[PDB]
Amino acid sequence: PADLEDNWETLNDNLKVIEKADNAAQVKDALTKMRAAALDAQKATPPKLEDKSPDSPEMKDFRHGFDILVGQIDDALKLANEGKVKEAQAAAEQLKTTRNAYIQKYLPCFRPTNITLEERRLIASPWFAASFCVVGLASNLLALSVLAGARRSSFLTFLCGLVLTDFLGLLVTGTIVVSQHAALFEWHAVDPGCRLCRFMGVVMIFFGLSPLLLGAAMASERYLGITRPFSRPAVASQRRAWATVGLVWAAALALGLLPLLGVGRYTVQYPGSWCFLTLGAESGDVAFGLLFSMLGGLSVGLSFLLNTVSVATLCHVYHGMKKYTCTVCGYIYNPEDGDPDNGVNPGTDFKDIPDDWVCPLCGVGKDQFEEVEERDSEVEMMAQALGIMVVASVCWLPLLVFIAQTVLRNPPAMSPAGQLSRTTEKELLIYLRVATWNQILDPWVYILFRRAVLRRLQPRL
Ligand SMILES: CC(C)CCC[C@@H](C)[C@H]1CC[C@H]2[C@@H]3CC=C4C[C@@H](O)CC[C@]4(C)[C@H]3CC[C@]12C
Ligand SMILES: O=C(O)Cc1ccc(CCNS(=O)(=O)c2ccc(Cl)cc2)cc1
Ligand SMILES: [Zn+2]
Repeated sequence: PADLEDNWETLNDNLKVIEKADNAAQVKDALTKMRAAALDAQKATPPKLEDKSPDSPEMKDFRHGFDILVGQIDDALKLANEGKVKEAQAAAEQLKTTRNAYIQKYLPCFRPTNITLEERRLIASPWFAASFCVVGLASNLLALSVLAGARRSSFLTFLCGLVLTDFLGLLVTGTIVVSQHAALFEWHAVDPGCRLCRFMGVVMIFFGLSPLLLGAAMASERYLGITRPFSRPAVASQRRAWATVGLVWAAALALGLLPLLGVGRYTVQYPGSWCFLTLGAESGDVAFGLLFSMLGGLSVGLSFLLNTVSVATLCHVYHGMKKYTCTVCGYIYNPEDGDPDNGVNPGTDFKDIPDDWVCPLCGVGKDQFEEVEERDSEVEMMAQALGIMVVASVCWLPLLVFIAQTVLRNPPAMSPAGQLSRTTEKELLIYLRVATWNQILDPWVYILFRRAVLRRLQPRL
């Protein structure tokens, strides 16, 4: 037999034929192509009903729908065999409604749900979703506005990338989500099929992982720029940074593309306003769930590890005697310590060390040593990098942990039909709603964590 989705397409392809067709020959043939697909789809076992036996009332209630669809196809096929062109055109038109009730709800991306029509009505809020979305977009546009005045840094390139990623994220997902709330989570209304749902899943993983990986990219710019000599050859550094952003996006799209390649699955999630990786126990669902959570988690982890070391370096260096770093191995010459093993007792100013003194780490001369200059720009960026890091810690980590736990749950978290408890269905929505805040708060870390803001909003205290 053929996949329910393949038959679903056949039924649409032919429904579109009958619509534009002018004679009963084309109409009859398109309806003949329909009937076999409906008969084929009846032999199929939807994923939504994997745990049911064929004898099951849930299973025969499914097969009866195809009896009804075939019944209508035959009712229209009788009219096409009558030569009644306009009549057969109309009888096949009502099949659009019929296919939604008997095929569309069993399509792959549709997991089972015990959410009543009543629950959907009150949960449906397009105007609030729109409001939140607009707030998110405005914020991001505001960050880019501020960025436009400020900027050439490798840091700022990633910050721009992260603000731009957040904006498109809120705009593309927001639009889907608002439409769903406007359509009371009835997918067929917006787009019949699993295509929009699958697109939404890829978009979710893309805009999920991207702000996390770019957050980690920023933590690495700070780490290298602070630990290694503060040599900022912009244009090159900005190219290296935009290229990294592009790789970050490519890697984030490539992972969002895995459920399409059969590693994982995109299915509609409670309340029905969005799609995501399926939180199942299936080998793929586990591999993809952990891949996503491990990557986001490691991104936030690595961001913490690096940032603490960069702050540790900024605090040690931006305090005390005039430190000079080796521009070959980064060795920070601390007058405070000296090099007593090489006759430079503690308290020796760099200006007081002889030429016949070499770097105790790499061995290069005093000529290859640069003065460590205190820059408020380095402080401003370190603050924004920590701010971005804390935002991701607070918003993303709960969801990332939740995903990995759900996927690794001792008694399976998901039923064989693909159903989740309404507590886990709610937990995920709450955890996702939290993650949404990272895309709203990242532009504000840039807007607020600035030396000019500190200055203009100083006499408040
Ligand atoms: C130009 C370079 C950098 C590569 C980017 C190509 C992008 C835009 C393309 C290539 C393959 C595309 C995907 C192919 C298949 C599907 C399945 C469909 O149900 C929803 C959209 C979705 C998810 C597409 C989204 C966009 C996509 C990821
Ligand atoms: O309230 C609802 O109806 C449920 C719901 C809320 C918000 C969205 C999309 C939020 N967009 S986002 O902040 O860019 C984002 C967030 C997480 C990821 Cl993994 C990727 C992108 C979807 C569904
Ligand atoms: Zn050195």
